[PDB]
Amino acid sequence: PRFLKVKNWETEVVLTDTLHLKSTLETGCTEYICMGSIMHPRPEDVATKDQLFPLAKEFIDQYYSSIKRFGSKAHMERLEEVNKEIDTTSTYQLKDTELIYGAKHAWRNASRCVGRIQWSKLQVFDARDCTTAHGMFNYICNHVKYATNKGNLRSAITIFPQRTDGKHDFRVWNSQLIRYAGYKQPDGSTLGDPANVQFTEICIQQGWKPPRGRFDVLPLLLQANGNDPELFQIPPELVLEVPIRHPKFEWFKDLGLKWYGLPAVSNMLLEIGGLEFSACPFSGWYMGTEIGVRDYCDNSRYNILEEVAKKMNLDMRKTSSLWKDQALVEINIAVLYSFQSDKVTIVDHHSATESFIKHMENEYRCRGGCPADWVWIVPPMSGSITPVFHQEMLNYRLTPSFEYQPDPWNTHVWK
Amino acid sequence: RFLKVKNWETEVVLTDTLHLKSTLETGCTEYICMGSIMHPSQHARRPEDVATKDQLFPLAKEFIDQYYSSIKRFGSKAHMERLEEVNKEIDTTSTYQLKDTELIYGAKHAWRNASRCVGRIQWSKLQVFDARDCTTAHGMFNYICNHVKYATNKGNLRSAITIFPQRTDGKHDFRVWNSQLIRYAGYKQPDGSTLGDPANVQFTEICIQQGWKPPRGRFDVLPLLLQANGNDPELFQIPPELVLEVPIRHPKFEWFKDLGLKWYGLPAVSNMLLEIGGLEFSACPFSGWYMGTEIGVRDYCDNSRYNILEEVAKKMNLDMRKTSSLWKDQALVEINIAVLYSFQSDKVTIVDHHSATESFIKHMENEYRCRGGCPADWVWIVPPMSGSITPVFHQEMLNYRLTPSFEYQPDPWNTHVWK
Ligand code: HEM
Ligand code: HEM
Ligand SMILES: CNCc1cc(-c2cc(C)cc(N)n2)cc(C(F)(F)F)c1
Ligand SMILES: CNCc1cc(-c2cc(C)cc(N)n2)cc(C(F)(F)F)c1
Ligand SMILES: C[C@H](O)[C@H](O)[C@H]1CNc2nc(N)[nH]c(=O)c2N1
Ligand SMILES: C[C@H](O)[C@H](O)[C@H]1CNc2nc(N)[nH]c(=O)c2N1
Ligand SMILES: [Zn+2]
Repeated sequence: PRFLKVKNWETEVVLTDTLHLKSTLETGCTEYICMGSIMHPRPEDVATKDQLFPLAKEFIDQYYSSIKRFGSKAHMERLEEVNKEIDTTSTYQLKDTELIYGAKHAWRNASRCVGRIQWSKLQVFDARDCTTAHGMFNYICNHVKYATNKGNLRSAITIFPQRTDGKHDFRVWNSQLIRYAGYKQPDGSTLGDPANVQFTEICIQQGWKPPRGRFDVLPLLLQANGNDPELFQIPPELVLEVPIRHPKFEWFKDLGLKWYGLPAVSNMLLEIGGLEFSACPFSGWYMGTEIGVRDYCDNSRYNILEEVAKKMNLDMRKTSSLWKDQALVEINIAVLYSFQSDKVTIVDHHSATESFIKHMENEYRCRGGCPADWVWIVPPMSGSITPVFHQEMLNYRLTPSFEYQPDPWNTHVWK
Repeated sequence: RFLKVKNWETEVVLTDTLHLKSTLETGCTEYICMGSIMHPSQHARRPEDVATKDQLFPLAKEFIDQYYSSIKRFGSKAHMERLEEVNKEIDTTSTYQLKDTELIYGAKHAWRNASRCVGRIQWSKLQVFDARDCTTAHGMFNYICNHVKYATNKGNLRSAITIFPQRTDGKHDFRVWNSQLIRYAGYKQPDGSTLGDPANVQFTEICIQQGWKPPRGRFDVLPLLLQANGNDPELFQIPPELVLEVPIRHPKFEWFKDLGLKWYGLPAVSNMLLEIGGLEFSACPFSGWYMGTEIGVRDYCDNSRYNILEEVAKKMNLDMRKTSSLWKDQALVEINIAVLYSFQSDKVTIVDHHSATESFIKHMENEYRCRGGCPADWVWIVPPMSGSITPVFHQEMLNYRLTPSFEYQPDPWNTHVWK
């Protein structure tokens, strides 16, 4: 249209979205069916010259508008300069300012991220000169060290060279920089994180010597210039971990639970002006429920509800005792208490969602909207006692963006 | 063209063709998703007031076709005569009348098609009370009382809908002004706070402004405000012996009962519009039984509702200085334990969000297997607490609009011209 309205049914606040008119890529929905809850709606899908020109123009135009230099001499020469590169080299190179701007705005545009109030405080590490897996390891270690900051976590991203022909991609094969291994046992059981069973097998196959324990930090599996990925052990002093204890339940520490302090997504693709940065690990800090609800309590994950409820002496014979709900809360209290006690940055789902509402309202004020994916923004527990549950949100895809990409081991041509 | 939904816990993939029969816009486009907009679309199947023939007949034909298709006629003698009967009726009244079988089919299928309803595994077990002979608010009150008594069934709740006369010209609407048949009053206090149910403050004020004598308590069952044939609405007190209530106590916290909380047993939505073959049934109160989280999470713990979280947390002796103590989450669980314990103790039908969502997954698989799909609104189906430890959270869903359907409609006091 030219205006869309979103209402908060708790506060009655109504905001007007004009920004959705600038959307240029599909949500997955059609006019007659909504695919809002679908999680994911060839490597040679590299953009041609003619495809790249308007994408580049759009981004450069966006960047020069953002800095109030639209139409300027430097805006027109940059456009001419980009077009020359696309003409001659079939691609182009972002200036450092553009790269920073692009990476920050991909975060700003990530409709599934509840932590976007921080988007403009992002530390961008330019790793576009990297050429080997050893180099990538170095950049990633410096990233982890900077981001962890002895527990006072700082959001950061490290951007490796962009895709060229799709045959020389840089990839972190890890889904996060720090995750725990998972081992399927012969008896069907799983040790460690079941989500990482296949990637653990890949590592072991590449030569990793697994400790075979419940909380083994995985090695990095790093791929530079489309070569076979190489294994690297993150220095253990760089991996900040928090042992999980409960403020009231003495026995909780006896579950032997711990988690890492630094959530660092490493398998997504950063798209800026048609350029595809296939390796761009970014990191922030945790919302407690990511660990306490999903990592610990998903049936497919560590799946500790039964253990915690047993220790809590809960009546587990029928679902209506809500024993799962009761143990879920205590687990999440323990995660928060533990990070806070160890002075490792964390945010609880109540603070995060309240902050996101403030962020959303500010984005509407200054930007004309804030794309938001309700299905992901609402925390995985206690949904409606958080303010975002009652917040209408419009979802739409702006670029620069973070995009999913196939797991590398499905498409990699081994040398 | 033919869409798959995956459950990320089980890796069960379902393949949806039923969406190809969807008629109305969701509100989304290829470029915007309105999945969390409460009312994303005003796309209606028929225009403002009484449709012309070329507007109403095609809708009628489509529903009659669907009904006779459903019973493995289609083109049968009775189907073709029905089309001519509907055709003649629209020619001579600008509307048409549903047979009892069509009405029952339509009501059950509007429920079957309600993408936001997690209870739909019961859809074909629906008692339909035909009230299309009703002419006055007194008659509506009589019909609603019978509905309430039948549906309540001394605590063994039974799904029911009562269907009053369809809209004719729009000036003669039958409306239940209550949003549910049984809700508690909300009172605006002189000191600015609110007593009772804040959602119902405005409707409570209409009732008082209509002559209702509020007892001014926290659990005052609202009177019925019934409108028949476009006339001014009339107040009626539901006989309290028909209004089953459950005192809320806790199986461990002996002090919980001293909070003086209760809730009613029967959720009976009464402000929605039932749409069948272009017919608009503007008064179609329907009821089932509660999912515990509707009372314990939304009714009791929404900020602009009863908001009893601090009260319960205080009794539980929780650290309420910061959020990260998760004191709201702890009290929230205890309230929902209490709600379930209270209803089950009093042998009043209720379902917890774990079993209700599990049944819905089973309903989805049934529907894909026999019907080629099942429209489902994830935003509404996932419960308001402990989302991801329920299976629906991990279930991709396709949302699309099938007819017959339940629709929202304006609150009649924004519309009604008094006399
Ligand atoms: C700084 C603190 C941050 C917090 C508390 C936070 C919180 C979250 C949470 C809870 C999720 C959902 C994760 C899940 O449920 O699996 C998420 C998703 C996401 N975050 Fe953030 N985040 C933060 C920082 C960042 C940063 C620094 C970036 C990028 C530079 C980022 C980009 C994203 C993206 C792209 C997604 C969703 C990916 C998708 O589309 O599925 N976030 N965030
Ligand atoms: C019998 C047990 C039933 C259960 C457990 C159940 C459960 C629910 C719940 C929890 C909701 C969401 C309500 C809210 O969050 O405010 C809902 C919505 C709904 N229910 Fe059911 N329900 C049942 C029966 C019925 C019946 C008998 C009908 C109609 C004949 C019906 C029609 C609907 C509709 C149309 C909606 C969505 C209304 C909208 O679009 O806003 N339900 N149901
Ligand atoms: C259970 N969390 C796993 C997970 C966590 C995060 C995430 C990312 C960042 C930067 C911060 C944070 N706090 N979380 C992002 C994703 C994904 F893949 F969706 F982007 C998944
Ligand atoms: C939070 N309760 C309010 C509410 C309850 C229900 C509802 C309806 C039925 C038949 C059963 C049930 N268990 N619930 C339906 C709605 C609405 F408006 F969406 F249709 C709202
Ligand atoms: C099927 C559904 O889309 C899927 O389970 C989603 C639900 N919402 C989510 N929300 C967040 N934050 N993270 C998730 O992984 C998911 N998974
Ligand atoms: C903004 C959002 O769509 C709105 O608050 C919805 C969210 N999901 C819901 N889900 C249910 N079951 N009931 C509701 O009232 C709502 N409210
Ligand atoms: Zn949509």
